[PDB]
Amino acid sequence: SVSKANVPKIDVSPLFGDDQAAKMRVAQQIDAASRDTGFFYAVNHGINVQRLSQKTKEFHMSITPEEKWDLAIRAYNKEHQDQVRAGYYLSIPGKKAVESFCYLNPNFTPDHPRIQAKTPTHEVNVWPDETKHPGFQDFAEQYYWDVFGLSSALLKGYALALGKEENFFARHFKPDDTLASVVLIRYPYLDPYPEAAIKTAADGTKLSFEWHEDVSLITVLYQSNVQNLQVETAAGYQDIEADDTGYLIECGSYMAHLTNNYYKAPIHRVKWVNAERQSLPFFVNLGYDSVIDPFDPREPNGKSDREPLSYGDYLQNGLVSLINKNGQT
Ligand SMILES: CC(C)[C@@H](NC(=O)[C@H](CS)NC(=O)CCC[C@H](N)C(=O)O)C(=O)O
Ligand SMILES: [Fe+3]
Repeated sequence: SVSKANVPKIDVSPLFGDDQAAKMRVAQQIDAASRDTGFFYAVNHGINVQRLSQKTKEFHMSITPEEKWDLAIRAYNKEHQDQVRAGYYLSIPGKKAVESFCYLNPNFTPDHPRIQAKTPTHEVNVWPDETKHPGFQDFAEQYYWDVFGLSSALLKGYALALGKEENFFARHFKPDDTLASVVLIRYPYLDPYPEAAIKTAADGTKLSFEWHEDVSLITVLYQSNVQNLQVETAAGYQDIEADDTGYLIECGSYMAHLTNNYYKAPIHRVKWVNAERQSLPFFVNLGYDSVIDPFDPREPNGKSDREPLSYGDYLQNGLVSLINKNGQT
């Protein structure tokens, strides 16, 4: 028997406005969700997610094998030693069904001081040929800033929920330095679906991606309408309902660190489902040198002995560890 998680729908539209009490009522809902199973759906978010899905499908369904090698990250193409994060992540027919394309802050150019300094986790995005993929780069860059805007407002809700002033997180989330990323993931329909691409959980469930916590402050996720996610609870894994009109929001492990686990990073996994679908996360990451002072809203004095953690080190370590534990995607 598999139960179903309570995933509240939260109208986040007040977070874009100037009605402070309405913002507090959104914040209370974020607090309640974050203290329960974590996840909530942000609704009334203002982003055209139908166009996001359409433009993403057009890219996934038209990119050629040649273009995939030309854009491939270093894990697939030794010529591309600078691509640890950004680029194409290839499928392996018979072995690995998922494939994806990751891009970073469009302001990371050769002019940017973090690129000049060669700081880890900063890379210049790679893109397919414009004439072969008309409008794709422009769509993808616009989307980065659209979802940046939503995420900034969500971060105001999380700050208010934790008893802070509304810019407590968002002040560290800036277009000039954010390490945030978009990933356009394709999960294919395959007939036959190769068993080598399916993992078996300890509890017997067939999975496409094993349990993990997110490497993020928060994660702002669109998925097409195919149920697949499960969240761990003390009584076992519970199904998260799909909703292709909203964004599924959760805390990542940086939030758990800074709140002394008051808002935990929910453990979750991806069930195997033989269906063509999309998983389009935006990982809300701060800047490389961003440090948030930890606190514990359970203590009267709010004091935490947890050490302040630099975001860039957290991200570097976290992305490597996730690959080591859950496989190169
Ligand atoms: C759980 C979903 C969000 C999705 N999984 C994922 O996105 C998984 C787990 S959160 N995330 C990752 O692999 C980290 C990608 C980091 C990215 N290359 C970057 O450099 O920033 C899936 O559908 O498999
Ligand atoms: Fe995740």
